[PDB]
Amino acid sequence: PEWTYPRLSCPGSTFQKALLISPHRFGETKGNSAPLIIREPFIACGPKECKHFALTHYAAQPGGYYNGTRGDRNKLRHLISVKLGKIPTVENSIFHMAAWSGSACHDGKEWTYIGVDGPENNALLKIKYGEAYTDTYHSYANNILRTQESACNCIGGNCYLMITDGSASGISECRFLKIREGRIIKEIFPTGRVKHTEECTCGFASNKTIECACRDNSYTAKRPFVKLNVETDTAEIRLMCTETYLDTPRPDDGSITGPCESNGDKGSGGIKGGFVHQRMASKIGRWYSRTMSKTKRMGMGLYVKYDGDPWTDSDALALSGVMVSMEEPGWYSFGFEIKDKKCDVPCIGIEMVHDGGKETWHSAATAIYCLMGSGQLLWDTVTGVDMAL
Amino acid sequence: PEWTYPRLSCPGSTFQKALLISPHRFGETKGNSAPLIIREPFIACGPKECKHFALTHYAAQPGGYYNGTRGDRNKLRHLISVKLGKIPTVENSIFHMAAWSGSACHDGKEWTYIGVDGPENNALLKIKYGEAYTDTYHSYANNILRTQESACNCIGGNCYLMITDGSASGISECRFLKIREGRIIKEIFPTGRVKHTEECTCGFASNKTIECACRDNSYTAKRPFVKLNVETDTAEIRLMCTETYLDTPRPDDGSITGPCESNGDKGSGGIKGGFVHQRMASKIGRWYSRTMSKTKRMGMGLYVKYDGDPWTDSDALALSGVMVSMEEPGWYSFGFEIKDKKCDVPCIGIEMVHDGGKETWHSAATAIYCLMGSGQLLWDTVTGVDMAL
Amino acid sequence: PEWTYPRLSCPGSTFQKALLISPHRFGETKGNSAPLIIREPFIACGPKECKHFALTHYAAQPGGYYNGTRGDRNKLRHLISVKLGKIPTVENSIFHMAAWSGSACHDGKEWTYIGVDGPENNALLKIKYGEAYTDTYHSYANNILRTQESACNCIGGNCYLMITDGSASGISECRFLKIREGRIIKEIFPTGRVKHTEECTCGFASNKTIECACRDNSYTAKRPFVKLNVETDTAEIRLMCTETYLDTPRPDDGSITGPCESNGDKGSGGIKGGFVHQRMASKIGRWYSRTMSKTKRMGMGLYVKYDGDPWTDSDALALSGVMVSMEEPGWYSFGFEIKDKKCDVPCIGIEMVHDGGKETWHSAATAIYCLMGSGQLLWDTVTGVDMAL
Amino acid sequence: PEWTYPRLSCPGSTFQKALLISPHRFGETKGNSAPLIIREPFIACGPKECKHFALTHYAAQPGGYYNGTRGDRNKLRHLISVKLGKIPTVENSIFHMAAWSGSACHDGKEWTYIGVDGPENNALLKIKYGEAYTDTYHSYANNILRTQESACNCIGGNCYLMITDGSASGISECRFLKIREGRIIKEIFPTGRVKHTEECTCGFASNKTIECACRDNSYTAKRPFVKLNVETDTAEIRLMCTETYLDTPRPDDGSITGPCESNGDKGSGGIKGGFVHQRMASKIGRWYSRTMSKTKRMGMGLYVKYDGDPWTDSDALALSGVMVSMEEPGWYSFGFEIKDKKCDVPCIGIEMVHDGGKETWHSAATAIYCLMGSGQLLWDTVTGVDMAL
Ligand SMILES: *[C@@H]1O[C@H](CO)[C@@H](O)[C@H](O)[C@H]1NC(C)=O
Ligand SMILES: *[C@@H]1O[C@H](CO)[C@@H](O)[C@H](O)[C@H]1NC(C)=O
Ligand SMILES: *[C@@H]1O[C@H](CO)[C@@H](O)[C@H](O)[C@H]1NC(C)=O
Ligand SMILES: *[C@@H]1O[C@H](CO)[C@@H](O)[C@H](O)[C@H]1NC(C)=O
Ligand SMILES: [Ca+2]
Ligand SMILES: [Ca+2]
Ligand SMILES: [Ca+2]
Ligand SMILES: [Ca+2]
Ligand SMILES: [Y+3]
Ligand SMILES: [Y+3]
Ligand SMILES: [Y+3]
Ligand SMILES: [Y+3]
Ligand SMILES: [Y+3]
Repeated sequence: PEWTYPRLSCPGSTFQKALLISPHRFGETKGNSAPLIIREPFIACGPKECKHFALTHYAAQPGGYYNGTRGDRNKLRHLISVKLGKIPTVENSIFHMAAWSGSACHDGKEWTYIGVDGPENNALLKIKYGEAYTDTYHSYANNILRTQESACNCIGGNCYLMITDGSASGISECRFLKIREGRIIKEIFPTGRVKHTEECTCGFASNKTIECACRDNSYTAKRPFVKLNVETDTAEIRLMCTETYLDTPRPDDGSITGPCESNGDKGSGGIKGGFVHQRMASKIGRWYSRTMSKTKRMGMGLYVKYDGDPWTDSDALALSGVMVSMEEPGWYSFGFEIKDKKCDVPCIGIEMVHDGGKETWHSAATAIYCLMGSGQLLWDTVTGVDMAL
Repeated sequence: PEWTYPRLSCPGSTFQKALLISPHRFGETKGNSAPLIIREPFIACGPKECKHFALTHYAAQPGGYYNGTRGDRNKLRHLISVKLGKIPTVENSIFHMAAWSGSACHDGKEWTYIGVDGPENNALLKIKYGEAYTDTYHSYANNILRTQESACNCIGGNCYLMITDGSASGISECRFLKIREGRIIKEIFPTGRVKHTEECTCGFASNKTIECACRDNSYTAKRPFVKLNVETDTAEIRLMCTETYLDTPRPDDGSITGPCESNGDKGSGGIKGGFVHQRMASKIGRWYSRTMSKTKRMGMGLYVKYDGDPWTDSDALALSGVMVSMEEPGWYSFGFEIKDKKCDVPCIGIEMVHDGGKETWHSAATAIYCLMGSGQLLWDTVTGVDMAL
Repeated sequence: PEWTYPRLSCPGSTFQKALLISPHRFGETKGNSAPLIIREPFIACGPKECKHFALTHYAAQPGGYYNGTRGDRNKLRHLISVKLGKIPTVENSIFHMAAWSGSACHDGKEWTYIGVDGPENNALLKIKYGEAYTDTYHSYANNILRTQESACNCIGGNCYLMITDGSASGISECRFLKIREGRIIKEIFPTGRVKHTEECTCGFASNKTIECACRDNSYTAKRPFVKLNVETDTAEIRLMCTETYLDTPRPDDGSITGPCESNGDKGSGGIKGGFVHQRMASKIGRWYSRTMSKTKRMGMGLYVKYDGDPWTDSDALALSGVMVSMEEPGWYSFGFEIKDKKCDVPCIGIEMVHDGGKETWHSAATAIYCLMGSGQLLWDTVTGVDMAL
Repeated sequence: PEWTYPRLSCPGSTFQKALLISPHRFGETKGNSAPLIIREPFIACGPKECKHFALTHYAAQPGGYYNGTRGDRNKLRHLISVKLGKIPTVENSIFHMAAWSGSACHDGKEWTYIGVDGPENNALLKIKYGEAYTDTYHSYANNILRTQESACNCIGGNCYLMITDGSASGISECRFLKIREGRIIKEIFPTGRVKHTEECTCGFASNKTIECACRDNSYTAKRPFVKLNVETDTAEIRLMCTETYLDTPRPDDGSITGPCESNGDKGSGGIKGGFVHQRMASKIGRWYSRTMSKTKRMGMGLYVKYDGDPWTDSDALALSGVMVSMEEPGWYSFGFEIKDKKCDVPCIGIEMVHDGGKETWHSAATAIYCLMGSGQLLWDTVTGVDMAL
């Protein structure tokens, strides 16, 4: 086996409903299954397999450990995975390491697993390469050291990963780690609009550039947009200029007055958002997703723009389709690529959280849309889960 | 690994009971298992493995999602599989894709998975090659685009698949797709009697010809019989002439007056029926199954004719044995071949549906009969399932 | 991979308790497991793996299908397996074929699976090679065609298998099938004392000879002893002369008066008995097992003799150790060999049946003893199962 | 594949929390899982996999077999394993052999499994190489022959194992076994302070030397410290001189007056302790763990000293971090090494026993800490298990 590189995307001009992983369709009291209580799912693929990752509360449904599953950080939280297609139950899952913030990616040769745990003021990112724990990175702003919640990205053996640290309501200057065979070989300090960046969804724009659509939880409903040149190891961040603001909450499309760099209103709070590249010979496609509600984590719409510069383009993103109706939960979303024999398949995954408050269990299904064929997006996704059962 | 081709069948002059997959033997309230609620099972084999496929309602027994399991189409329906031999439970199964109509086949190098989902009036057939979503095909008659419910058929890398679209009670003109490494490279418009063809059970008559025994749900109890030439990529459909009408419902054997092409009576309604080839040096054997009841989906009998032309032969099919008695349910049936070291084993599988109406769960077992040795077919298959438990 | 052959046995002079497979330790109502209800377990090893085989009633514990589990023949009975070491549950097991009498063996390249089902008066032996059903053999005495209930024996690709047919209370003249790559290539008609022979436990004495210790269910408590020359394909049978009669029921040791060939008393009824070879350079060891009780299926003792001729030697077998106490069930026993890097390890497995009558479930654990090291057999095996739970 | 050897340890100056295996998070009555009841867990790694071993009472939670799970020795006890990461349930686990004292290790080519069973006064150690039972060793002091409860240690094909035998309250003179491909090829009689040594946690100090930190259950709270030279096959035992006494129970640090060899007080009783090597070019790190309580099996601290001689060094061990708080159970602890591509990762595993006395179930979680990165140990480990559920 050799190092993997991003290839030209497979043919197609539209996404379609691919797969639903809804493990709590089997968590009824009347049932005999043990789906794990999880959140922050993401997917990462290598040359033969895709892995469905999530962070678990180390508790199952049905079970006696529902209390505390709405929180994110605790000493029980672990990064888990199944082969994509398998239901993430107790027995099907594999536990990688203790983590309440994760990431993972395959470099052509081996899996890299990323897991942050530790106290709020001094958290720790841990790196696992296959079975071995290989490196760590330390909290630098002493306020919840955090990572992508989606796949990291490997090229020629070098895997790039966004980390962040800082107040959820204030400054969180992200950084990028260059990781090779489980070990950090460079720290990359981005320049530009670095005020607040977290939960970057990153992918390859080419063999030269990794691009991320990120979350600003404090200041803007515009997504910070990272451009990382992997040849010079330099990163730059500016807000997406598009009137189609991708964060939730958000104000009305186009209502933020001023040039591209204006913040301005409804900026506090946020959501991780899906983003994936369609690489063609002389054209680049950028696919994004955002909730159907402006304020709530309800529904999910898929958007697209071809070519241009996301930093300077005020033009609206074209609405491609409704992946999750307004009646269904649409929480975190993420991008990932499936590796076909000769080309790469861009896909958007959606976390669809089962939320009934703190007095009951709190977990998530995963819906997957992929680029396939031509036409328009045809069907939405439902979890089918009644939380009373 | 290289492309696969049909071969001479293994020696044998009779089918025998091979294996029952009855997952609901373990779905009691008093038990601790989670057999999936499924229907439309089928089996497809490659050079080392046979996968048992089905369409699931994403629901288990015991469980609290029985309502809507008598229906076929919904947003939750998925194409699943296990290694043949394994019980298709929640954990054992793998979820390939959302689909309420399915098919799959191995081409010698990789699995092609087929799955139709979407709305009634604009459904979508989706193709997966291994892990990658690779192609789609669109609804052409806008009335439930549908596919085989059994294995597609690959030769030298080219996999042929029957798709149909149109009214269940009127016109459904089927088409064939030629699929290579997950992408459609040719549409094949059949000629002849094309009024209504669905749920074709296809198989290789030789390296030149694919033949299918299909379902007319509207006009006839004779099965439409496809002959696809894979070298010229041309298909032709005519009704089976035999007096031994294979559909359910059906009138008495030989009661349809007129020449081969006559419809005539008890044609509305239908059932997918099993069909497999026994290829010998200078002789062909065609094996078929039909319900033991003329009107109801009860029982399953195995029939055989050697040589001749199914389009013009009015001779009765030889009754070979009773695979499922009149007291046991006999729903869909399908053909498949197991790959032995140097030769191919023809098999008929039978969906035995557990039907207690819409007020309880609705699922199936799968009975398997294969060509083996000489003599006569000796034993029938029962599910052993009590639906009150 | 190449054909396998019997090798010199691994060093050792005593058997010891190796492993207990007791699945119903997890079948409590208070539990969350699904151990399968089985009987007639046996084990067969290839160059890398040992598979634990049994015949299941297609039912679990806890479950609602206990009625009929004391019977042996029914339309639900299947041959199952797990990797030795795994608990045979619903999900862990693989179902090979319908069978109420079984056998299996590895030839160096692939598994041969053997399964008899069908009606009493016309039963059918079915052969599976890997995934393909390959051959059948027909009932020749029309009264429960039957087979070993233990591993068959392969050499140079030729697998030898005992089959029998005939009354349980009168004549059952056994035959041997030579099977190659799933297909029968010779029938071997044994000569000699052929009155009644069933459930042969067979093993290699050398590269030239297969020897079996069998059950006479009608006439004698002496075990018929087969000697099959695999080079000339000839088989001979005579009763074991030893005063240590191995069948249950049986009279007192040495109480049968007359020369080697005398029957005489308590001959009706019987049990399958364990038998395995310890092959040394200039010496052979024969290991056998028999119940501790003379009349009941309670207890299991291990016995040994070196060299000599089992047909003419009246000398008592040396008692080696008590594998199962009088207080524990001791039902069927069998021989098998584990494949070490350069040598073979002889082992005796014991079926320990949980018998509460017909009004409850009826299944079995498996105890394994193997040759290992020097000294004397040290510890007995209990199932630890309380049938009320 | 070729024989494995200890290598330079991976870069790192601190241990961090790596992974919790807490199978009883799933054993609620309201739950649908079957975690095995186990104790004495330990981990051993080969070049591609780590296996998490334990000794089971052949019982699950929930279950009806809780009575007797506080004891150690019985006829049901077995050595089991899962891939490290997987929850050790009835279905996930594999049963290696009957054993109420265990060990295991990988030699670069195959797994060696060690398991002691038998009666108190004549126990038997059993060796399994892959699937084959290969050798045994006999009781020499006739009072509970016993082994490591942690991984044995292989170099160039030779695997070294500590065995002991004798009163738990008096003399237990340990021996070492040199095991090659599952067969004992040398007995090694240690010299020196040999009064009482058991449950050695062993590791490679270098390619020349294996060092062990052991338990004296009778005379001292100092750990007997073995140094085995693998080239000459000689062993020597002396008590650890450090004032930081590692056993539990124990008096205050440095309260044992006298030279290094002095016993003196609170010596009766004890606990197996963790111990692993950090091998660097011209420096050795020795990592140890002891309970946080002096008297009770509560908490677990990690300690470290670099260089020097454990036999003569009276200096306090540096407190590195608190892996398990005083409020959480801290029972047996053990050392193991994970194999990275070019170096070895030292790790400490901690058995966290759920103890509610003999009137309920008795089992354990496993906490893992590994060397990763720089700084200081950051977070403790809780089981999260409520034993009423
Ligand atoms: C990226 O680089 C590799 C070789 O370095 C090449 O094979 C591949 O086609 C390139 N990817 C794109 C998108 O051009
Ligand atoms: C089909 O063709 C392949 C080569 O093209 C050949 O090996 C095979 O035997 C042929 N099949 C039949 C049924 O003759
Ligand atoms: C049996 O035959 C093969 C060669 O045919 C040989 O390698 C093996 O050692 C022989 N077995 C015995 C028991 O001598
Ligand atoms: C131990 O020995 C082997 C070769 O004998 C060598 O490859 C390895 O690096 C040595 N280990 C250490 C720790 O020096
Ligand atoms: Ca925001
Ligand atoms: Ca019809
Ligand atoms: Ca008898
Ligand atoms: Ca002590
Ligand atoms: Y959060
Ligand atoms: Y339908
Ligand atoms: Y019987
Ligand atoms: Y103990
Ligand atoms: Y399971």
